[PDB]
Amino acid sequence: KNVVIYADGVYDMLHLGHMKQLEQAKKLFENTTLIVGVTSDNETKLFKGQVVQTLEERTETLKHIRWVDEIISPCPWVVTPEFLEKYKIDYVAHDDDIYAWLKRAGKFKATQRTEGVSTTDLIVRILKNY
Amino acid sequence: KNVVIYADGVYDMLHLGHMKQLEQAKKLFENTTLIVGVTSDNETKLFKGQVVQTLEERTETLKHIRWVDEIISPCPWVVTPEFLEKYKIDYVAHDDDIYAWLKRAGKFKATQRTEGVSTTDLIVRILKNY
Repeated sequence: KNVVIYADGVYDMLHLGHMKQLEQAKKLFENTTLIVGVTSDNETKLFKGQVVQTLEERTETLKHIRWVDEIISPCPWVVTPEFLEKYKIDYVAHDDDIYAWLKRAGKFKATQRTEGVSTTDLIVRILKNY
Repeated sequence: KNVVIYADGVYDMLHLGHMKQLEQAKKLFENTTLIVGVTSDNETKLFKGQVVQTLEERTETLKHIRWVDEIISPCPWVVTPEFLEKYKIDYVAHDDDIYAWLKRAGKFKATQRTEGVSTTDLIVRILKNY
């Protein structure tokens, strides 16, 4: 009955958007274990771009989030089938094609982003009144 | 055996410092209920100063924090003895004299702030590399 959900990401400057996505992942089934994977500094810079917080800082914030049950930090940049077997993962949860193989296998669960809620946008809210 | 802990605050732009204080409050005894009080917009502006996020925004983030069991939002600006009886609160947890009456009653629990971890300081980290 317990379903293992894997949600990976950078989780830089964690904000309400991240938190709601993690809540969604956690609640995909009645009884879950939500494993969160946190990408390495080098790979994030190489493949995505600038990261503000270090891996250690990004991982630390996630320890305080209600929905997070387990953490893999650093996690691999690319999810593989071998990874799913290694950690006994039933579904990968991510915003929604690098995930076509997961959809084909029945192992992809879409989660949604929330706009306008990022730490970034809140400094813009301050500077807009300044 | 269950102990009711009350931690009030503004919780503006919630950061790791807030989260660690909430963790400390939650862990003051073996079995607790941690009630978090969130100050109103008007009273925060009147008595403390500028607030970036609205009461609704500040309350919403706290729903995602592992350590938070119950929320009073808005909460009163000043804790009273009548408040402690109303909500069956055993201890007030706060950074550490408006709290001398709580210490005299045996109902004050100190929690510690963490410096350099605020959302504020992370934008300064970006702008410092710019």
